Amino acid sequence: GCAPLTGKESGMDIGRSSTERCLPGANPLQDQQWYLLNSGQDGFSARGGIAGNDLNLWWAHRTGVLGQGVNVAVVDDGLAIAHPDLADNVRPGSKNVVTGSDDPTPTDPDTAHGTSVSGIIAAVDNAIGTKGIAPRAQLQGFNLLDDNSQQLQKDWLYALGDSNASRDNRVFNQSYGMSVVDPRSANSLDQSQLDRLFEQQTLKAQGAAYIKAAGNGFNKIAAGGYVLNRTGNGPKLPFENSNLDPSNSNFWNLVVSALNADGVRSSYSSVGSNIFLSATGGEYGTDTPAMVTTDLPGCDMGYNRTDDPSTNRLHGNSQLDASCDYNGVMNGTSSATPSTSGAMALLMSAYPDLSVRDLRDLLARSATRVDAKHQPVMVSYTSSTGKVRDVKGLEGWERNAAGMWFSPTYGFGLIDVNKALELAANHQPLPPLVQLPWQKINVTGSAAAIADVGNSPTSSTTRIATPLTVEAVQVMVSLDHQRLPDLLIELVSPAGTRSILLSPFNSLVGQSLDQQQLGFVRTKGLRDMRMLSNKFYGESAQGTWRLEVTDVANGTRQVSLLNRETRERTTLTERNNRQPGKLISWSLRVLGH
Ligand SMILES: [Ca+2]
Ligand SMILES: [Ca+2]
Ligand SMILES: [Ca+2]
Repeated sequence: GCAPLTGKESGMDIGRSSTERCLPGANPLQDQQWYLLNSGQDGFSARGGIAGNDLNLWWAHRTGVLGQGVNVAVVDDGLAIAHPDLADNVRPGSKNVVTGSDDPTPTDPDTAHGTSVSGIIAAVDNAIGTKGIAPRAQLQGFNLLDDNSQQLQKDWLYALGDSNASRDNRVFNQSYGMSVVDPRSANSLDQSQLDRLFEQQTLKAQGAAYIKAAGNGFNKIAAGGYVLNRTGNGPKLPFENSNLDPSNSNFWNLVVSALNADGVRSSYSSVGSNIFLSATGGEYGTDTPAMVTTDLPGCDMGYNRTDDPSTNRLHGNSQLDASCDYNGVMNGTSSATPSTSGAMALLMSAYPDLSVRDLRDLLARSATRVDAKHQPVMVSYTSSTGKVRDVKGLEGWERNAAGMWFSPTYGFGLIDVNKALELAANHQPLPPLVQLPWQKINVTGSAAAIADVGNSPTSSTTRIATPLTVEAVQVMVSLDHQRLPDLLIELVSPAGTRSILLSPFNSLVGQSLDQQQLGFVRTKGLRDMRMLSNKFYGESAQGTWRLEVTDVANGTRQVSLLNRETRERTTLTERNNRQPGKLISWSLRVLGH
């Protein structure tokens, strides 16, 4: 009841509420994949969301744009390559790094994450199960995250493009990330080696798009042998800012946040200045929709199996899924990532030979400005000189000096595949990427001081002399401070545009953790911590850029701890610094054209 379209219907409304909006196909579960097309259906959960909040890909599907000829790598916990709704799309070259074989299928029943990821991207278009976002894309799986994987550098390289088997993928799906309580540098040998690989693979003629989950730490993370979350008084700032995983600021990664079926940020989604776009991840599939996708086959394996019940109605279900080959509980930025990988494969199938940067440009300029009125999250405190200040800790939607709308929650906005394809038709390639040399400032004197609940930020500046249009900016920062989450770290462009690189009250509570279990503190502060902002996309680079750091808190905070080994619950107390912090150095790298 949804016919094929040609290229060439005049008067075609490609939008989210068009009368032409429908998905072709005979996949029995596709009408409960709200992420393909959101009609307010419940995804087998207790209730539906709001119609239109989806990837707006229906016109791609109707015109036969389906991911044909695009190779997607799923680097994850496994991939059941024989799955009845995946096998047709599996091409040769998967590697099981636990067994040595070509078959990354898991043998552990809980290891269903990568198979669920794969279905969102490329479940086969046929008369069973679901329909993938890009149902003619071809998959490989590399099970780097199986419980018994050693997660060896050699295998990460193999899976992310540095072997014969994987080099000719044009999309790398990384539904994974790191949570931390102490800051990390991005300069380790292993990290820089992967960054060199991602640079090579992105910028070459057959260029590959790396896609990366922002994290699911808005409220809780697991790190250091614990599950941690804040409790008590406090602003609604993410516990995990998306700039914390050092990998998320490497530029080559397109980092995505998760959106739910109501058209707002998924409760758990990490956010920050480095989010490029928002894509569909849902909630939990219990009370509200999550991602209907391919499960490990059988009722003894996967997220849909007898031993791991769910209130999602697809799971118990002899009528709709008698061999428990599908599930309704897949979620997370882990799901926003394949939603993005799928969108990217659709674009690449229509316009092969546009660069990754051009595809980013199209995705950014075509994104939907969802949740347009969400407010900034403010931090109020009495400053050191007696004045109450109320400053942004996280922005809402803001328009930069070049006219581009951006938010740390949604990036440039929710993916709109149909509109990206409309823009692509007459898109002129961007000029080649220019990566300006790093500019490092070594800060000295009384300008280094960061006062407790400062009345003004501590500022340090550097002038970019080169005319350039900005795409992204990277910063590295070094400072001393005895209670890191008190710090708000911002970057200001020559136009006066601001971007919060690190929101305060994040998960960097490890100094307090160390005091409690060791009796001393290992972390003095940030050391070459990398952050990235997309806020400045389109702006002129020439002029003075300003790093501004403020300590915005002198009150005590409590953090709840759950010991992962011993389910014992304890309480961590962050006590105020009581010696002023110190900026040591920072570096700026402008990436543009
Ligand atoms: Ca199917
Ligand atoms: Ca199953
Ligand atoms: Ca403080």
